Amino acid sequence: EVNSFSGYLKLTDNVYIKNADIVEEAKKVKPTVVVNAANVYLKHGGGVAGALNKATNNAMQVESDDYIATNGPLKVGGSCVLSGHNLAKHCLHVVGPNVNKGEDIQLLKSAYENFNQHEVLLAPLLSAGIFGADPIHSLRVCVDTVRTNVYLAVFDKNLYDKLVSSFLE
Repeated sequence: EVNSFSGYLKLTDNVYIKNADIVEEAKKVKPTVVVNAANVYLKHGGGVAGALNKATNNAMQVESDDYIATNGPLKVGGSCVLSGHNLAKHCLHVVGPNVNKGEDIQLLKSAYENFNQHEVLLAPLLSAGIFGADPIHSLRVCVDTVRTNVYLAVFDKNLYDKLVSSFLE
């Protein structure tokens, strides 16, 4: 069945978290929407984007390249909706700020606001990893900003454990 999310920990009325690999979750769950941790040029060579793209056998990148060549880049804090290929009905490509590259952390709020157009989403923690932002902060912005139902996948067990502890303080 679609959107079969299993084994999540409910944080708030609409935010859930699991220590899991987002690619494997997308396969198990068959979600309507998977969120990609995109950059403005939809170049999915690394991070979560690379994992999602590889799981689509490069179909996501081919589609994204054609999109960008005609439609131009996204903005930091922005999004677009493309195909979910084999992983979901839709992929919501969301650009969080890359604070490793000096972008404004305040754009992380705008980034999460993109989730509010979709009733339920499977998602990574925005601006983590190669984007360099503090994950405890990202979870707080998620909780404070997203109103629709978001199921967060965090594969690194140590990070998952610190996030749950932070939420429960």
